[PDB]
Amino acid sequence: GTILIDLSPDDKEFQSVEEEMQSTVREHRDGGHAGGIFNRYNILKIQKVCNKKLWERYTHRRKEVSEENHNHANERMLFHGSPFVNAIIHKGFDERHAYIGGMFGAGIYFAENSSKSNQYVYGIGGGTGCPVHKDRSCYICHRQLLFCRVTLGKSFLQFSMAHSPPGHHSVTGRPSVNGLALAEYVIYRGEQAYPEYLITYQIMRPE
Ligand SMILES: Nc1cccc2c1CC=NC2=O
Ligand SMILES: [Zn+2]
Repeated sequence: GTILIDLSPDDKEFQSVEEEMQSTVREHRDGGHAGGIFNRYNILKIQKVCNKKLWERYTHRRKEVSEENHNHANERMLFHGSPFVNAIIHKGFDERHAYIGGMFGAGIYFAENSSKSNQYVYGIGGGTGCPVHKDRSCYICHRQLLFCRVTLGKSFLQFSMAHSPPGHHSVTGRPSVNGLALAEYVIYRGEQAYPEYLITYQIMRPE
């Protein structure tokens, strides 16, 4: 049931999605080991992901969360990187997209920094890098991220599939050492995210 609509680079929506991609690149403590060395991306395509069943699954859970949290879904747009982008856009998020070994337990992880999600496109820790050249810093091969609508509801704040902490709908990983890092977020039900944009890109070699 999924269809992908290409956005024009002239479309304000393409432009606002690209700006969130580009403006949330940071340097990483691994010096580029997992995700490569880059300060910016070459955006090749941005597609809107349209699936009625999946959307209605999302908005149903969103209303449940909202009614449990004084009519506040606490909805964010966040990045997700994974080698299973194609399963996600067609069948939705579920337990098979959980990061079992993540620092907040087995849940589905999202990032405010696009460059954080970029580290997971080829696997945990970047895996063995691109399938073609086995390079985690490949500047040639096309990568994909999701920019997703995520319902956080009442989020458990951690300074730093399973269930959410009692009385909470998600976990927030607040950075407490690296002053430049943005937050990461974990949900424990696939229905609390909808994969709204598929972004196809390359990382760009710094000059
Ligand atoms: N662990 C973590 C933190 C933030 C974002 C992501 C992840 C994992 C996979 N994909 C992600 O996009
Ligand atoms: Zn490659």
